[PDB]
Amino acid sequence: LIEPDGGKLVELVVTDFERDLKKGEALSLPRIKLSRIDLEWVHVLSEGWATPLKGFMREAEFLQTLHFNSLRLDDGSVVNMSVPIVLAIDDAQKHRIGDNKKVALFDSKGDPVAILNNIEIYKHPKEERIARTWGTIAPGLPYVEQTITNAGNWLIGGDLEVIEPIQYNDGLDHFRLSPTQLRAEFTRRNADAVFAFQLRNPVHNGHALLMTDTRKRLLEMGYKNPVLLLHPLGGYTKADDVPLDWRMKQHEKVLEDGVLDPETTVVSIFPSPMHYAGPTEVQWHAKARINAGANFYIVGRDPAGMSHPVEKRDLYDADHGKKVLSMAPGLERLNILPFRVAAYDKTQGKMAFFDPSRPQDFLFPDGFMCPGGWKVLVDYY
Amino acid sequence: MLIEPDGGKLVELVVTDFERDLKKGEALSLPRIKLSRIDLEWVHVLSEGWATPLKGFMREAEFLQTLHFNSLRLDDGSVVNMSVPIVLAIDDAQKHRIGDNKKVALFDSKGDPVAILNNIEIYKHPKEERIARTWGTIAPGLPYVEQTITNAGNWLIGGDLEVIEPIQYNDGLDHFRLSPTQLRAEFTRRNADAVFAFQLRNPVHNGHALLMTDTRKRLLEMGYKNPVLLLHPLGGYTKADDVPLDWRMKQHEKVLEDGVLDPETTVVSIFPSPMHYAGPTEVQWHAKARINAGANFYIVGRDPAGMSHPVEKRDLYDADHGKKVLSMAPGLERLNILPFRVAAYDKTQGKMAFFDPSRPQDFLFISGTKMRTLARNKESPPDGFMCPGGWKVLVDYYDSLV
Ligand SMILES: Nc1ncnc2c1ncn2[C@@H]1O[C@H](COP(=O)(O)OS(=O)(=O)O)[C@@H](O)[C@H]1O
Ligand SMILES: Nc1ncnc2c1ncn2[C@@H]1O[C@H](COP(=O)(O)OS(=O)(=O)O)[C@@H](O)[C@H]1O
Repeated sequence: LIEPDGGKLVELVVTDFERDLKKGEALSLPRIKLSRIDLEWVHVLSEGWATPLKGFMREAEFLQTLHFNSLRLDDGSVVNMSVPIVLAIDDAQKHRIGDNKKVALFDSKGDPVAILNNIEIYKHPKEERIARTWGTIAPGLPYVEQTITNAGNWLIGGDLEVIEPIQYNDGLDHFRLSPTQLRAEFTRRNADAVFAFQLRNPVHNGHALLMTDTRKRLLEMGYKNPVLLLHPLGGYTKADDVPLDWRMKQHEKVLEDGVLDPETTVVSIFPSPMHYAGPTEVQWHAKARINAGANFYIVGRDPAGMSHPVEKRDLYDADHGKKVLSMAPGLERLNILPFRVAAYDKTQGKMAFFDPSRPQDFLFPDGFMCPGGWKVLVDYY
Repeated sequence: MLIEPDGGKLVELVVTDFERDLKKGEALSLPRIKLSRIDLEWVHVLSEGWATPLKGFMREAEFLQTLHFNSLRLDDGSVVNMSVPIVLAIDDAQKHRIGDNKKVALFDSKGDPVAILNNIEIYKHPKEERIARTWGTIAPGLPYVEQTITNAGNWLIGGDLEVIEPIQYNDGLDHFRLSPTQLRAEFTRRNADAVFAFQLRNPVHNGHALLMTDTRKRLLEMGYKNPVLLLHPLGGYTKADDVPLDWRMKQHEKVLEDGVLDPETTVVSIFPSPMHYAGPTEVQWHAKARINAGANFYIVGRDPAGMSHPVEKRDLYDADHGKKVLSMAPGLERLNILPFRVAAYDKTQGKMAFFDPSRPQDFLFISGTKMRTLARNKESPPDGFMCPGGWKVLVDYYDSLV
């Protein structure tokens, strides 16, 4: 099975039992209250989705991420790191911490979630951080409006100890498998290959085509036990799009109508918030999937893309995600599976790859989505 | 020995004498692109191996690596620094005229064939995304951007560049335009054991001099017996309100003449790159080109390659980021970075010295605008901020603008 970055998973949840010891130690330190998205990053960090990141990003790590989309290690080593994972902090909170080297991170219930050790506070260069991550500045960037635009002229990083595994209690916690649980589950099936499929949307037959086509390629490649890791992203997503709970139902119906084989598919939820930062973000979608133990990564067109909040176009070129991914630092050992655009073929009755020689044949609808999956979606709506 | 050009060997793109005549003829047959002043500067940069091991104008693959990773991957799987796009933009017409030719000729202004671009590929030119990832911002009034990007074509052409003749301007400064090979040959003649480079775009004041003389001191203390300063003013495109290259050279020559810097242990040469004004991103490029010139030490201060935000007034960049970003940049690890903090005029010592935050009221900051204001007002900066000869050249430059 493919090894995590650095050689081992770096999980940051304290042992059983220092949880009481750490709950108590937290009572003597200053307090920062997490917002919803902060806690999701804590959740991300805890399970080791950003291995070997030892906590919220210090200044040198933040800069490395912005400029190079990578992190250097104790050897000359470079791993992929394409998104700032940062805790923002306002003026009153900075003073309130003063000269403390340990701060405590509390959830909105008022309980101690985590201890941040050996902290450093530094400036929050908002415009530049945004320009370097999204490749634009325009207002209306959903992730930017949350957690960046409005609050925090400082950042605080350091080594993080997470007290208790994060549970949202929304009724979906049984889907949120850790990287090491997924590795427990792939090794459970004697999987000789794991192909991941990142998605933020409901599955249609185009997405299925990419997945079904990947199977045969791996069987034709010699693999006896290929496993599809279907991975809806379940962190923050824009209010517009279809919420996680409905998508999970939709996927349940897709897996039901045989369009995807449940016998060889693991469904799990990726805890990370969505950046909507195109080629920059897709590297992170891939980075995590490596740490989750997937050695093949499916990428289609315009991954993690969206329309420009102002102008009449897409933020990004649709082919760049593929291209950038296939040369991204620390992602070389990952097997990339690039695909072209799938749309509805009118000559045939199904989804098929777009044929530039006969554009008149494609619509962008019977066979476009499995009618079971369309029930969830027509209900929800 | 001197530090290696990265990839191993310098990669020059100038054809040999033998093939020279042949190439011009082959060039006159090809579809042709007329080079802007800045395009020609990049051709110069490419020709002499300043961007070694880059084989010409960037292909789409090389363009993306530059924007996202600030590095190029080599065929052995190693990387080298590459933080600024070196590209060639063309419009719908030019594209259409090129058609399906795989070879195109680059012509100067006016009429002369300067290069052939081989095995070309034309790809989309995403200007906004390009400006954001390179400059850290989008804002009207970024000078390099306004000069070659915002009015440029929606396409880029890359390929293998063959430069027919070594570029000369014949402006009375060609004797200072040393190639990296020529620079390496001069360092070796001096038996230098340490080559410390000072990139600059501005007139030399005594703050810059402090950086350079402290460096020589550190190097001597480290054990080096013949440390050599590469005083290396940038000479390609700069914004027009800046002091032009020819005045800066006269100013630099006065600084060496007054003994502020030592003419015997200094090489003075002009760096032919255009100026990006892109701080932490651009500064990597300033360093990478210097490795290729054989400098194994690189001096860097506060806000390298920076400028004020054009629209609002704060700096474009955090002044400490250049040093940091340089110290961890891919492919620059083998270069010795020599970081400095702010130098400023110390009223209490009557000298340029390193800024002391515990007594900030002691320090005077003198900007280019202030210098121009003083000159108009018939006054001078404090005694010791700039050597008299250098300052005199500047008052003459200010007077010429009248
Ligand atoms: N019509 C399509 N044709 C080919 N690939 C697609 C198509 N739509 C989405 N994809 C790919 O399917 C994967 C999932 O994308 P989405 O769920 O729509 O959003 S994304 O943010 O996760 O990229 C991505 O790899 C994307 O590139
Ligand atoms: N007052 C200063 N104190 C310390 N370093 C400085 C100072 N002014 C400029 N520098 C440094 O001197 C070098 C050249 O500066 P400039 O000529 O103004 O512009 S630059 O584009 O070449 O960086 C850079 O390393 C810069 O950081």
